[PDB]
Amino acid sequence: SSYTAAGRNVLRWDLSPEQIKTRTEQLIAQTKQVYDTVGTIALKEVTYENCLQVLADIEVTYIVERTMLDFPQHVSSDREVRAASTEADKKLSRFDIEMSMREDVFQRIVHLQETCDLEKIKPEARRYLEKSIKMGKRNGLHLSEAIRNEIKSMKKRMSELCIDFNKNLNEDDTSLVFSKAELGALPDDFIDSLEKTDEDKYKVTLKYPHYFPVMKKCCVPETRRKMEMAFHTRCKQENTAILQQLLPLRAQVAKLLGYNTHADFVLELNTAKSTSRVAAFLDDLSQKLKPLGEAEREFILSLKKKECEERGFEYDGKINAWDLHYYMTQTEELKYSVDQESLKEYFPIEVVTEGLLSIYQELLGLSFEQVPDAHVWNKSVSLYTVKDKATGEVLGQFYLDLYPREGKYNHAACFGLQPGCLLPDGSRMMSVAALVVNFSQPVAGRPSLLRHDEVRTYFHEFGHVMHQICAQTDFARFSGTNVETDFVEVPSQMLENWVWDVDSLRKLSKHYKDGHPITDELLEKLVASRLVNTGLLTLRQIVLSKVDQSLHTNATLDAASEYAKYCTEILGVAATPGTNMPATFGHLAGGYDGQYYGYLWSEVFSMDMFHSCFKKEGIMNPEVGMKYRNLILKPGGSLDGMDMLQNFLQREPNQKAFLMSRGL
Ligand SMILES: C[C@H](NC(=O)N[C@H]1[C@H]2C[C@@H]3C[C@@H](C[C@H]1C3)C2)C(=O)N1CC[C@H](c2ccccc2Cl)N1c1ccccc1F
Ligand SMILES: [Zn+2]
Repeated sequence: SSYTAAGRNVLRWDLSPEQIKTRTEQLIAQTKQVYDTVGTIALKEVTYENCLQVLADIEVTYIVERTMLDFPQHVSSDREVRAASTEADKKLSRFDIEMSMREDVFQRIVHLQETCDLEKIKPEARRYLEKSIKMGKRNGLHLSEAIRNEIKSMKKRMSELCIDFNKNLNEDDTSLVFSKAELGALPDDFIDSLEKTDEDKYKVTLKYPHYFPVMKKCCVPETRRKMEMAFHTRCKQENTAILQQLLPLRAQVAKLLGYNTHADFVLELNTAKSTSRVAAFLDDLSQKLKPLGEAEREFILSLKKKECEERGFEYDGKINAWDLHYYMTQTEELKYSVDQESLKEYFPIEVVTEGLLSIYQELLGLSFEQVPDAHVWNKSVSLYTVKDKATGEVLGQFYLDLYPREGKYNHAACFGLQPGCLLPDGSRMMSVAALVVNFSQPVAGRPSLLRHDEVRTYFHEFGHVMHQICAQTDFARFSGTNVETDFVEVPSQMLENWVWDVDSLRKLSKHYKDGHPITDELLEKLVASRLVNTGLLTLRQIVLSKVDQSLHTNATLDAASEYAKYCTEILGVAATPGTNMPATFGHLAGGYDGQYYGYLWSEVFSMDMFHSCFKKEGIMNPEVGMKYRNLILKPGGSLDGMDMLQNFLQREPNQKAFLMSRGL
């Protein structure tokens, strides 16, 4: 029955470190047997059934069992359990590298593609075939046993380099000391939170919750100059030496695999296809954003002439790198004047939850229902069952993990826990997602309360949840959010547009003391502040995108001298002499190198689908809402991103609604 939820979630969240250890050993041994069975099938004897189907069946089985093993490390309250889960994940990733080089299994399905008729199977089954083979050729399984052994060795070193790149940055404990006057305009809240030293000064570390208040609030420009120099010289000379190995290594592995650059290797699985497509996209957007950034630099500079005159400071006549977050925060509090704290009194969390669940149910045609006596990894976690309003089909379930505790993931995320694919016995699996965020912890005084940028995160992360749950595919590889990486953030960013709508904000806002709405003047101050500092904030995302694209196109360039080049040519705010920002850029050694363009790439598509389709036909209209559910969310990764796009807009998308978003 695809019309109940009973029996369909049996994920266990109370596993002991011993249970995790042994389930990990048993899953590796059992999955290996299937690979082993396939790889010794005579080529005369292979079928769709005994190669491609047994591979898909073990892939679903692998994914679900893995979730019980690698997810406790992110949400559990027992440290011994989070540690078994971290070790399981390491041991299971060791197993995946091993499986990625199984040429015996790769040879069996190349043969199947060679013989069997491609037009007597399902289009998605054809896709599972073609992309499993493309997978093995992107690992070089079709190549000789000699460069493969060398490619294997080269990749194990990239792994070491990437580990050490971030381990360096995380083991850093660089601090400056300051006085109460050298920390001007910073709140008593922030300064009471700081340690004091033996010469009775205030210790400010270089970590994110210390660095960013100071750069945004401190009225002493020399304190800002010192903190920015320290911030962008973190692991300066040792992470430069890692990039000098890692980036040419990516160029070399890619050329062995038949790709010109590492960026080309990455982009093949993306909707932007090529490096020149990305390059022109990024270049023709800075030419677009140029006079808007010329206007913003002009205004910020005049704020600085004003300020230095009043405070008794010298005026150099530039916006330095340690001056930008300061006067952008002034711009936010001078032009647009939204108190982001008297506004947070209007968003209590019972109300935001209830009216976010209201919007999506009405828009997509769904029915959410909380599970009573629910198995959970924590007491504070809820469970909802998701139905289709018309049929009563149970599509899936989402957990809501809202509040911060020790051991918990401290970023916002949607974890897919179960794929909405087919099961080996012909049946359908229920989708299971987890919304994991850290909204401000409830204290016995008032209700827990949300800032507007927290409502924006709630909404962003719930469209991932709906993408995961509404998706229905035949194979687990295409299930849920498993689309292109420059497309994963379209269903998320598109629904952020709702928290910038007047009518919709009223469904979320209710003062926690009576229940009188936000007034009209405040609601209008709000949605007018959508494009504060847009130019200089968007030009700085392009700088980082041009940087990520450059180091994976020409690996013979100084990373710091490229960052300097883009900072002055695109941003208009110069990189500081002596700094090395790319040596602190954790994305280059995170999993998404060559992929930074894809968050501006994805905004254009969601701006098009919102302005040309939703804003036009009514943004709560359940006919655009069902067409969005069916032609974007439902097919998952079983169709291409630009095809799902054109089935909806009924045309190739353009940047017009994106330029009209920013106001150009
Ligand atoms: C890196 C690894 N690559 C291959 O296994 N490549 C083979 C070789 C190269 C091509 C062709 C053939 C199948 C696949 C793709 C051999 C991989 O993707 N793994 C590791 C086991 C699991 C899996 C993948 C595919 C089918 C079944 C399973 Cl259990 N899968 C996996 C791991 C973590 C999460 C989700 C997953 F799905
Ligand atoms: Zn996201």
